[PDB]
Amino acid sequence: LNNYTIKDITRASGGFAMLAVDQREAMRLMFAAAGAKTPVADSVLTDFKVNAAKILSPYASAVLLDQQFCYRQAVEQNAVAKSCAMIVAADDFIPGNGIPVDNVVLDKKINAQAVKRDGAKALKLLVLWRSDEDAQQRLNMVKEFNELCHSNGLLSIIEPVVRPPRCGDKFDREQAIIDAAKELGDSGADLYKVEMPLYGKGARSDLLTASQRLNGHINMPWVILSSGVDEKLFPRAVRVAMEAGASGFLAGRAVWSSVIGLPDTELMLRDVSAPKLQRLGEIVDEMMGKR
Amino acid sequence: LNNYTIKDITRASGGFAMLAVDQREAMRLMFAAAGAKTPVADSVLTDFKVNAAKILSPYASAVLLDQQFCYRQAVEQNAVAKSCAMIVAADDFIPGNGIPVDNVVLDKKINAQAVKRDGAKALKLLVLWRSDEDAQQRLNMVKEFNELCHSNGLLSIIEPVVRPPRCGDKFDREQAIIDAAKELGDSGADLYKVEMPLYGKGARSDLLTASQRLNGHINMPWVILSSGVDEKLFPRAVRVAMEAGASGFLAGRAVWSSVIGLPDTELMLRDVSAPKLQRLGEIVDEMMGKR
Ligand SMILES: [Br-]
Ligand SMILES: [Br-]
Ligand SMILES: [Br-]
Ligand SMILES: [Br-]
Ligand SMILES: [Br-]
Ligand SMILES: [Br-]
Ligand SMILES: [Br-]
Ligand SMILES: [Br-]
Ligand SMILES: [Br-]
Ligand SMILES: [Br-]
Ligand SMILES: [Br-]
Ligand SMILES: [Br-]
Ligand SMILES: [Br-]
Ligand SMILES: [Br-]
Ligand SMILES: [Br-]
Ligand SMILES: [Br-]
Ligand SMILES: [Br-]
Ligand SMILES: [Br-]
Repeated sequence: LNNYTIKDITRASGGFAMLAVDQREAMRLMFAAAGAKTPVADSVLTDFKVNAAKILSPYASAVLLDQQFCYRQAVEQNAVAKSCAMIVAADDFIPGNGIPVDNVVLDKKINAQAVKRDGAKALKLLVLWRSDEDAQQRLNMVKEFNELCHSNGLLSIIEPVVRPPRCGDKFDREQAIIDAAKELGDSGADLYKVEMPLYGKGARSDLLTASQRLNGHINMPWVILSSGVDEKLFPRAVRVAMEAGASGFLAGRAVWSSVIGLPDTELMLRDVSAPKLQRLGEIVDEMMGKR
Repeated sequence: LNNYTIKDITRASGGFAMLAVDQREAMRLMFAAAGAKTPVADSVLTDFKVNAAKILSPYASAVLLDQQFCYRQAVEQNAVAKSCAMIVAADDFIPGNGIPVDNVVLDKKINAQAVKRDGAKALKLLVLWRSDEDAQQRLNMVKEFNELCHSNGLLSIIEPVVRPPRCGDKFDREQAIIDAAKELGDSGADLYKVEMPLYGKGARSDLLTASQRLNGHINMPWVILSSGVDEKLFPRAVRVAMEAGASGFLAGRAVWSSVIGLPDTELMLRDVSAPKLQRLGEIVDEMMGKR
């Protein structure tokens, strides 16, 4: 049957506490930047990816994985905890202008029937937002992606991400975030995954105001991602976001990026990354309690 | 009565999981370095100190405080958790050659009877170790300090800390650590608080060997401090130390130094520092279990 429910990727409290490890070339660069020998082999990425999944998934309500480096491997090695659900990335990242994801399309070599058969409950689509690029073209992609999910009994998660325009120098990140939300905040996906306004920096009140503003333009449950926010400021970001209407997080770097390049990865993941994710889940439970 | 027992500063498992917030001028400099406005007022130090104590002491088996900035205040405001015991610093730090603690003596304006009356269970003495300074002079100080404690029913904690020599350029930190231990590792204190060899860096086996070597020269329970060790590598340092004979930690910077200078201190202490201390206590419990 093609019945799907948001309940399958939330905690008992109804909040979202989810782990993202689907980063690709972006992770190879992190490993390079931490002083791992180059060129960094693919097996280093899948090793770290499946380790992160097995050590951290006990603490997440879902985990987001990519076919390219660790989807096969995680099911093979039953790396995902029983209590944690599985999101599969359905975006094909295209490099350009010297960055690894300059453009994004829907991944055609994704078999939602296969993936559903392996216990997946949801797919995710990154959507690059540019002020001088066609909004209708974005919306179409999201629509195609929503059907791919829903017709297969899967949830639909979109991730609008704000980039400067192709021709021009007018780029106000904050406004762009809000403009993307106006556009895509009611596109009929099941979940909106969004950047944190002001990088979670500054004063709590200015943040609450910005997160409130944002929440106004999202007509579906939403969560914040950690990219851009310092890991120390992310716990607060989640509190403010949820006080403003957000229902949780879907975070990666703020959980495990600090550990890249250090000796004894499994121990590092256990002693450094795990207490952070644990705390974050405690926090969402606390905020759902306040509703 | 002047009966004292190590059990009063350990967890149920018998391991030491202790919190140090007695840093003085050294902390003012941290606040300065994090971009707090200057000159940094004393009240900023006691504010942070008592906040750290009230938020973190629930997770520690003891907490080390200083008269200068927060001993009065912590008792006044019942800042120390019931389950956590109280160590009071009994060292008078003397600045020199451009550093805030160039030399250390026993603090004479310490009333052990007063302090015991407020529920204190132990005192701590930093001992600066220099290869070209008189060992007998150090030992004497420790002896005086041991009596001050024991005659008042208090435990005795010493903290030998390794410094380069006054005249000369021959300084091998690792050897110095071991030489200090040879000298002071059987001085009749109740606890030895020591720097981590190799800054907790490198390969696990090289560390285990160095920690084993060290343990050989300490004839009392010992614990490691976090100064010098990156906070991410401290959880491992504790595992290796205890696998080598150490019974726990007495750490500060690796718990709370990252949070200095950030907005919303009480929240930062709760969301960032607390999960780290919690983990560390979990780790000592795990290692005592292995004995
Ligand atoms: Br749960
Ligand atoms: Br590379
Ligand atoms: Br790995
Ligand atoms: Br859960
Ligand atoms: Br990129
Ligand atoms: Br814009
Ligand atoms: Br900030
Ligand atoms: Br709150
Ligand atoms: Br490991
Ligand atoms: Br305990
Ligand atoms: Br200052
Ligand atoms: Br404070
Ligand atoms: Br305890
Ligand atoms: Br100093
Ligand atoms: Br030496
Ligand atoms: Br290292
Ligand atoms: Br171990
Ligand atoms: Br606060």
